[PDB]
Amino acid sequence: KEIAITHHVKEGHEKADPSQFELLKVLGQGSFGKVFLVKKISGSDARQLYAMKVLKKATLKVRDRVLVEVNHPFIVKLHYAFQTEGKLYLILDFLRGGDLFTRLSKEVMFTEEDVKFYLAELALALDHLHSLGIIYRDLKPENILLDEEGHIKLTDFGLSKEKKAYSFCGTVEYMAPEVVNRRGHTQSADWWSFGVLMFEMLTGTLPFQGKDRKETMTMILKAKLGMPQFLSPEAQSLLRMLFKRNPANRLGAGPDGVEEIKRHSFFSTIDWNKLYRREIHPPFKP
Ligand SMILES: C[C@@H]1O[C@@H](Oc2c(-c3ccc(O)c(O)c3)oc3cc(O)cc(O)c3c2=O)[C@H](O)[C@H](O)[C@H]1O
Ligand SMILES: [Mg+2]
Repeated sequence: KEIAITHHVKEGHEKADPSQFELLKVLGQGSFGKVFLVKKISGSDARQLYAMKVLKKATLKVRDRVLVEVNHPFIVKLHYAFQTEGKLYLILDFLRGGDLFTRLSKEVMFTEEDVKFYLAELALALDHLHSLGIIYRDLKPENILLDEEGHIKLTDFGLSKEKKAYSFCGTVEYMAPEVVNRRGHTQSADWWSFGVLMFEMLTGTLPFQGKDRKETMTMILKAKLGMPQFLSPEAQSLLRMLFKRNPANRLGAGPDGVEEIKRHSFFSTIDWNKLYRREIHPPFKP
């Protein structure tokens, strides 16, 4: 019922305040609502243009991550997040004409061909965040945006809808077993969530889902997955390899990380260089 934003800050982070920004424009951006276009006044990113959101009733959680940063084609970043007079200010990559991946998934039926495109961009994005020291934990469709051209933009910040408060409050359906049991986890937990995203894109349903959180948790830990037989052998194989309960056995967990996924037969048709250059067209345009 309330928005919680999670900001994964870098080591050299420079705290910001309202005074460090010049207001340029006020835009109405559909799903994004009222967006201020602002210009950074000082610091290393002086003169950079950003989107600013001002949230009336939101909580902010700031976390540490595990070179000057450059843009990645498939990520939007939260640059600054600060609270002033009961308000939360978010300074974000400007994403004009952007929209929600969830809006798309509700409107379309994804085929395996469609999903290969979206998951390939998402894999590049997720691996990049890992290289930056960000572990997602409960990567989910709410984290996935689309630019005006229809390409994936994964948010580098957490966003959820949140009795006692918790430092981490994730959506259980997307959580790996080792995350559910709070025994310790790594970037490999995110490849499980990646598999959950893939499963949901392909079937319109979640692979582990009970009546309550408690039941869903037990299913994630112990439930055998009923693999939909309409899926190709390649799709089936990828999902089985992502849904290994022991993270050590999970695809993407070895030293080569995301390469294990890029080399999987499910993605055999993807040219990863062309993809990164944004030279492959999306299945759906917003
Ligand atoms: C923090 C979010 O800001 C606004 O949406 C934006 C989002 C966003 C992200 C995840 C979601 O699940 C979602 O529903 C929206 O992301 C943005 C990213 C940017 O780089 C720039 C933006 O202006 C927004 C941007 O304006 C919306 O007002 C949304 O209600 C609010 O929760
Ligand atoms: Mg800040």
